[PDB]
Amino acid sequence: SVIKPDMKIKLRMEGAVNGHPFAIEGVGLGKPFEGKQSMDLKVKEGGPLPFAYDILTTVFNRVFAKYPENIVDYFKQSFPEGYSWERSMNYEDGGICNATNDITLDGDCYIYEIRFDGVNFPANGPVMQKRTVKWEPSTEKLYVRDGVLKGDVNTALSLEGGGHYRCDFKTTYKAKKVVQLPDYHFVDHHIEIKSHDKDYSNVNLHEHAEAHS
Repeated sequence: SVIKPDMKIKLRMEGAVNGHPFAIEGVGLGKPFEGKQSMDLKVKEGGPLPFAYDILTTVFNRVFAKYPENIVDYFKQSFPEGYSWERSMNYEDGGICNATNDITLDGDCYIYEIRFDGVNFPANGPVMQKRTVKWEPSTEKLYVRDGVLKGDVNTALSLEGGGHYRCDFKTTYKAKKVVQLPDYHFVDHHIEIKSHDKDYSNVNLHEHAEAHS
């Protein structure tokens, strides 16, 4: 173990959605063994954001996830040197977002470098009209294909009058160090925005996650 029970987070995301650039910075902390984390986020450029903040939240580290005895923890074992991931997020109306995160460690602080690019969100859909309410709880499936750890999530956002908006994620995780193939498993997620100001310039975000099979 290189991993304390309390650990800090620092991050920067640069990105664009339908060609509008922005940048967000964040600081948080979590409990990697409990699978819990919370963070405060600040829009530094491009604010106030003209799209639903929820498209960002799953992009703002599977180190924060209660793994039992039973299963190889690929993420705790990647450190100190860390790991990166890539994700495409395909929404049901054709909106597509690509993101990457590079995760290093300095002391007890995880450092994230994030890029986030979304296109083809329609002007009258729920993202550009800010009609999303929250992501539902979800289950990620992790498995190995040709020597790389993958994770699929088929989930949906809840919409303001009732209704859901589907999104399928495909993530590829890449340790920078030979670590174990884990065996096929799941992680359950619950992400929530606990508070925010009026225009989402300031946001407080929480996640809790546990692995199982």
